[PDB]
Amino acid sequence: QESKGFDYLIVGAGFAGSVLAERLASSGQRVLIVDRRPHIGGNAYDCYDDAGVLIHPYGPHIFHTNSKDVFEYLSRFTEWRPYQHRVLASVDGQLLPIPINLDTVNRLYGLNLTSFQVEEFFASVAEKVEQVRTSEDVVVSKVGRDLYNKFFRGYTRKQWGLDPSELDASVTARVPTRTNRDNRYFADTYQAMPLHGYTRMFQNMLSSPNIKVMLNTDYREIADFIPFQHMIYTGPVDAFFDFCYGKLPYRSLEFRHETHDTEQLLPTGTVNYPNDYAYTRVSEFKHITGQRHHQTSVVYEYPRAEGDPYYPVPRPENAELYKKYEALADAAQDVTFVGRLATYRYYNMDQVVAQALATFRRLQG
Amino acid sequence: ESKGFDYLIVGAGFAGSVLAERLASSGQRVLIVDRRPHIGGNAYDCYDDAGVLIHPYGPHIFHTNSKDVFEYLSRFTEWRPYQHRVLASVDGQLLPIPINLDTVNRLYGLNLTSFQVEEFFASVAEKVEQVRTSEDVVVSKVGRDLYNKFFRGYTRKQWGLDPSELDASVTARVPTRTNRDNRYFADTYQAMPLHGYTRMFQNMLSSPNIKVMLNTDYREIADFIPFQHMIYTGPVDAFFDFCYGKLPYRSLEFRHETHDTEQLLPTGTVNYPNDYAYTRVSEFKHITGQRHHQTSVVYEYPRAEGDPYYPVPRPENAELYKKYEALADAAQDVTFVGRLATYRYYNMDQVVAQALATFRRLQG
Ligand SMILES: Cc1cc2nc3c(=O)[nH]c(=O)nc-3n(C[C@H](O)[C@H](O)[C@H](O)COP(=O)(O)OP(=O)(O)OC[C@H]3O[C@@H](n4cnc5c(N)ncnc54)[C@H](O)[C@@H]3O)c2cc1C
Ligand SMILES: Cc1cc2nc3c(=O)[nH]c(=O)nc-3n(C[C@H](O)[C@H](O)[C@H](O)COP(=O)(O)OP(=O)(O)OC[C@H]3O[C@@H](n4cnc5c(N)ncnc54)[C@H](O)[C@@H]3O)c2cc1C
Ligand SMILES: O=c1ccn([C@@H]2O[C@H](COP(=O)(O)OP(=O)(O)O)[C@@H](O)[C@H]2O)c(=O)[nH]1
Ligand SMILES: OC[C@@H](O)[C@H](O)[C@@H](O)CO
Repeated sequence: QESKGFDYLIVGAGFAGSVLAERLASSGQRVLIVDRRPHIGGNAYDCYDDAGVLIHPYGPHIFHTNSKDVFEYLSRFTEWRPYQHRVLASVDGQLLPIPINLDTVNRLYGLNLTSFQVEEFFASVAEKVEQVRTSEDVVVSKVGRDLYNKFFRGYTRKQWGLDPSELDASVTARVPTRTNRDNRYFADTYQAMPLHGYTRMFQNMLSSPNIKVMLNTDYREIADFIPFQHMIYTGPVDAFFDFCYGKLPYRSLEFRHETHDTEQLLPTGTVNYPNDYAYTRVSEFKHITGQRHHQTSVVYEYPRAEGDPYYPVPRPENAELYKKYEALADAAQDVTFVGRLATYRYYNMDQVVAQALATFRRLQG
Repeated sequence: ESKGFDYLIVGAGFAGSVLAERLASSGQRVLIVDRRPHIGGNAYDCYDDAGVLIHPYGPHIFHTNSKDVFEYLSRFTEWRPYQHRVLASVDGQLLPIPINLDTVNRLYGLNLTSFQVEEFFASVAEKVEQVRTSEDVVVSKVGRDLYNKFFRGYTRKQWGLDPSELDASVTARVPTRTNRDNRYFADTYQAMPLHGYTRMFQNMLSSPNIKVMLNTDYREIADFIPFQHMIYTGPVDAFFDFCYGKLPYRSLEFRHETHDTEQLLPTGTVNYPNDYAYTRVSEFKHITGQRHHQTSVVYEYPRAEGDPYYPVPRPENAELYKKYEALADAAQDVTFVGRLATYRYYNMDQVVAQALATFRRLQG
């Protein structure tokens, strides 16, 4: 009776949205992809700054996956610059590797333990657990309270506004503790940055004539009058349902960007600050991108309880609230929910990509 | 909450973007649309594979004599002062163009003063009764030899027509000088948007009343997007499905290159009237002021096929355009604005003025 219009209206041009727009469009669907922001990319958006330095406006995005499927998929849209991110935490005035490893321990205390001895060292400080439900429990019961306190407690209190004990184990479990001497932030098979940035990658992803891209646009601003047959939604679950069950908490961030007139400011990709400063970490994009430049650009991150949602807050009382919403989302007939914000999952880029690719299969089936 | 738009603007170049900003500031609801995946239309600039700030559709040098236009654009961008300089490759030399005192002195091995090069120009000019073509314009000012060395081959190369087959308004665009002024433009306001056109454009479209749709031909969505008025900045002939035949526009192919050196050319653009397939090379860093270890240049090759860039001004074409101009003047809720829409050889600043004036009309 009324126009059929687009087969899909996708809300959010992040990895979640863009992947599905590419997949759907290649199968011949007509797609409108909208984002409240004036650009594509979601968080992973990158751009050149006032000084001509390629940066990440929303904090550093380092690509990493163990999934051949995901890596070969994204390779359809970008070439790679091999890169393995390394993070140093500022503790006791030293820059020490994080995740904690054999060197972290020897350097901090002045030991000369072997990998074999550090296993035993942990075993002798480890608290015994027992439950193993919280973020405190994962660390403490592997490396004991002193290391927990110097590396995790403060940082976590600062990033989440919550003590490690008030967070699900899944949070701090994301950072392993090692007895070897690996100083890499990630141990995944494929670690590489999109050669020319993420944005270039998104552009190729969204290039299909079957995809129309609409920026500076809340879907609600067009959904009353633009015809569409199905919606893939990728923003926060709560807002889509009017906060009917109340605000699902999402941690946010302020970013302070700065340019310095020197080639290198930091000894590595990111320096973390668990025990000092308003900020949690500083990053220097050139280590990440490989860009040569007479100057250098860095971003300082400030955890904010308010503002654009960036992280779900995994804990039992948020997981309970999310179920209220998951139930509504599932029941919603012509709407598919996918991505970090829309499914309330602490997902990495590769993971969202894999989730979106799984969804596309579901839709096709 | 909203139920549609007041304006559907086809084209996110200067023409449409200016109108979008003015309309929206006056509280109108605006959906701007481009076939391309990016705004800025023709002036769109971006960073290449090497991190050099370039112009994918040919160097765009901003210059205006209009205090009004310049102050308008100033709300959206800061400026890097820059007065573009072109050098023409003639007889194995790099000579200033516009032809000036120094072009003439260095070419012929002369030592004329400014007062003398006027008599020299008068002494070789060919008097034409009435000045009709691009040949007449050049020849009645500097003579048949300079015309040949600097205009004929270049023109034949650029347009695929002799300057004799082109309206006078084409070569008249390039002043002939008795002074030693070596700028391509003598305009009052000469500067580039500090951080590039695209960043300027982004500000321009930033209002909440502006919805931006890319990768989209208007025809794909006009049947189901509610809008009052349409502003169209595409090609006129195409809008009327080519009913009277193709309106001829001239096109361009761009070959971009990056070199491992800080500077490849002695100025921003070198023109080749008499040599090579390309009409010109430009070095972007000259224009943007960017600092960089390497450098990116672009060679422009004239093409008869491709995206429309130039209208071909001449009697048979102005006549074909009147036919289309008629249909557009009839078009009820369509305003035609822009270099393509109105088939005019307009500069960036000139299109900005066209748009501001259209906004004033559209408002009273
Ligand atoms: C600071 C930071 C650093 C990170 N670093 C890494 C890293 O190093 N490695 C890694 O793998 N992952 C990293 N991530 C996570 C990564 O960004 C996510 O996995 C990714 O964002 C998932 O993409 P998405 O599509 O699910 O969500 P998003 O990128 O958040 O996209 C959702 C989009 O939908 C839009 N939207 C929401 N509501 C509406 C609506 N009302 N109307 C229109 N548009 C709407 C939003 O503007 C947003 O752009 C990082 C995240 C942050 C915040
Ligand atoms: C190579 C070159 C160099 C130039 N150098 C200078 C210079 O140095 N100084 C100067 O002042 N001027 C210069 N100009 C002129 C300048 O580019 C134009 O004056 C200016 O772009 C006019 O803006 P516009 O909006 O009218 O046209 P455009 O910028 O061409 O915008 C038209 C847009 O509408 C879109 N469109 C058309 N049809 C449709 C449709 N069917 N559906 C959706 N979208 C559509 C097109 O994709 C295009 O992006 C140059 C032009 C060229 C080609
Ligand atoms: O130096 C650190 C880094 C990690 N974390 C904890 O580990 C969690 C996961 O951090 P990760 O870097 O894996 O996720 P990200 O914050 O980068 O998105 C953090 O939120 C912190 O609670 C920490 O305590 N100290
Ligand atoms: O005003 C003098 C110069 O022309 C400048 O524009 C500099 O080159 C800036 O980079």
